[PDB]
Amino acid sequence: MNSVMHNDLKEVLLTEEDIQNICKELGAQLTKDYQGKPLVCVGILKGSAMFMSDLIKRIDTHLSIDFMDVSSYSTGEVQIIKDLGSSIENKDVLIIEDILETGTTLKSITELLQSRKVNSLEIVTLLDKPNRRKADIEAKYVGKKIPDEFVVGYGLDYRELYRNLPYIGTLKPEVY
Ligand SMILES: [Cl-]
Ligand SMILES: [Cl-]
Ligand SMILES: [Cl-]
Ligand code: NA
Repeated sequence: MNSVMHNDLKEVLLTEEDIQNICKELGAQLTKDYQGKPLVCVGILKGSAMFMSDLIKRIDTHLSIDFMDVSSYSTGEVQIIKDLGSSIENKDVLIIEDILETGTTLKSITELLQSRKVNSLEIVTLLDKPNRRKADIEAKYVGKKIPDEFVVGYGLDYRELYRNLPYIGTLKPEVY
């Protein structure tokens, strides 16, 4: 562990500027697609909150937000630790993820929300590791497909640390 935190990184994969550019570009597209619709943006705690927060700045249409907290009992079966606080019937739902990996938990969440009689349901993920997929799920909106290496920053943690970086990258191997 370095006193200076950026010194913990081996490589920066996405700078803050890169991430903000992705938010602007995805936000413009999402604005197009959801303008005038009853859009609810749903984040899955904890890490997705950083990306969501920046993404919704750039969605220039009315929307509400909500959050869920879920735990795997990956077996497809998911435990709801915090459910949505508001109804999604007749709403257009966008689940906002920091990273899509196996998809298993996310697939189960989409099945649940679909049962609530939404108008539509789509996923926007900042990062995608498609090689990791185990469930039959793909995001309509993807920021960047990345190598299957452990990354941290911008919501993504190691041992609960590093979610505060405004960029994303790989750690030196002496850190883990
Ligand atoms: Cl943020
Ligand atoms: Cl709404
Ligand atoms: Cl990772
Ligand atoms: Na933010």
